[PDB]
Amino acid sequence: TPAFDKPKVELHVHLDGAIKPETILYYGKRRGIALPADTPEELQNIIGMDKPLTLPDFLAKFDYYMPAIAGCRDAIKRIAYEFVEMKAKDGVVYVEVRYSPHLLANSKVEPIPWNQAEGDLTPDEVVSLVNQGLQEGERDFGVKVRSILCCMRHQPSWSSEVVELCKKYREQTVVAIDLAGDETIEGSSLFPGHVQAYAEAVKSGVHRTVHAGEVGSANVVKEAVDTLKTERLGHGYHTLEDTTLYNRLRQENMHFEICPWSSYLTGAWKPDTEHAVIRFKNDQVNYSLNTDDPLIFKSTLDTDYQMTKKDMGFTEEEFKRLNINAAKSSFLPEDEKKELLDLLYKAYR
Ligand SMILES: C[C@H](O)[C@@H](CCOc1ccc2ccccc2c1)n1cnc(C(N)=O)c1
Ligand SMILES: [Zn+2]
Repeated sequence: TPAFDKPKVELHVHLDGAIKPETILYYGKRRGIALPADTPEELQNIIGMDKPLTLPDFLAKFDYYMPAIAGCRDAIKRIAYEFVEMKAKDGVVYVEVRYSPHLLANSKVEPIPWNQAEGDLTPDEVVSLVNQGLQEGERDFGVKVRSILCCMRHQPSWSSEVVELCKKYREQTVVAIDLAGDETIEGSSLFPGHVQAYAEAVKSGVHRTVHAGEVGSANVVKEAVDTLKTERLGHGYHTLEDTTLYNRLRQENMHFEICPWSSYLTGAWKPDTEHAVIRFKNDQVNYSLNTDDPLIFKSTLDTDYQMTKKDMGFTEEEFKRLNINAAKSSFLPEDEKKELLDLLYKAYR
């Protein structure tokens, strides 16, 4: 089978989109959750998509399974730990993982998410656990792992606590900020809570990535770059609809976090169309290949790779190239990027 049986780097995957179904059951059946069903095959098949959906229809999934994990300490710990594992079975050697800690919390968080009750798990505490899990999972599985904390676009009130967590826990495991969920709310890239957050990030040396351009216009991408000063774009596919912006982003070596399979499944790409990634490759962009949410997309990294291999003509040399871009564009300190990259090169020859 495997499309590209070599070392990979991955930079765009959500923790809470990367949970074993079996451990969602464990925790609902534990805590008393109630769930679309009670067998893992079923379970995947319902939080699995295989069809674009409305945003409603898509967020309701997070509504079922998140309350099995959010608020539980052994759960936060365990999903982080199990994820590292998943990724080693993918052949990843370095991953950045992102998530929102407020969306695992059930205390000093307002509004409390997921219809949860309060409870004694705070946002800060969540990231302690997660990274505990990533670390020991690093130790045992052999993947080198960092984490990215996510502001949410509809909730600029969390954004500076997001920033501060990143500073508080930086270089183990947290290496950067993200901005996530729902691009389409008007002006949200320019919400003062987000833009003071990303400026604080610049001020404190934390790395920036932003969602922009999976579902929003090229205007949102230009917001990510010019106002929030991102160093990388999550997805970025709509930047193609504005060509000076595409021209300038290709020329400041801007990194795109591509997610092929994520984008058919979501509708972000219409499948009658040049997939963004083939153009991106034709133009020699800086990009990665990425999973986004394997639970939801019924995926693995090899899924992504199979797609671009079988239907987009890609090729092991690009595969090698793009993973080398991922390593160059990682949020590691340079002494360790270079260590990442020298591993990759050796492996690639
Ligand atoms: C960032 C977190 O790690 C988490 C957030 C889950 O809850 C949400 C909440 C609101 C949203 C509104 C629009 C789009 C996605 C949303 C995801 N998450 C997981 N995957 C995604 C995604 N694919 O967009 C976002
Ligand atoms: Zn994402």
